[PDB]
Amino acid sequence: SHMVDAFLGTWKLVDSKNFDDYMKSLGVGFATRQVASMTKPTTIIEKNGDILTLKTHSTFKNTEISFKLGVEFDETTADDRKVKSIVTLDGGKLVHLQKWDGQETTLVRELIDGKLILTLTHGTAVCTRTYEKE
Ligand SMILES: CCCCCCCCCCCCCC(=O)O
Ligand code: NI
Repeated sequence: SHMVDAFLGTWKLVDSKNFDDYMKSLGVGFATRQVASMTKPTTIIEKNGDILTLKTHSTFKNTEISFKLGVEFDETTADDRKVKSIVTLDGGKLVHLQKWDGQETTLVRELIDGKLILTLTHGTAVCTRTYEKE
């Protein structure tokens, strides 16, 4: 299909709200939170055959996940959590669910009014990061 085509490309952060709150919720220490809060990472979304790849590149930490929609995969997050993940795409919302230690967090990407909105949710901690395509 072509459902993912609109997401493919290079995206740069233009705005962020409550990232600190989301990070601390995850157990990320103060020193790391300051450094992470200063960065403007670039996420690169790409497709190869049936497999999607999502790279996050910054002057601080770099990560990369590869997955097929609806298929579980192992992931080591930037804050070093070893999680089991699953990514699905429904109604144009790319939903990434991470599960570890009996708890979970979601990372949701949607294209709205010319921006990519990434909503990060861990319990009542909800962060919104805004990206724009290059
Ligand atoms: C670049 C973030 C450095 C600090 C690592 C904190 C890890 C929090 C989970 C990953 C958050 C990534 C959000 C995003 O892609 O913009
Ligand atoms: Ni296409």
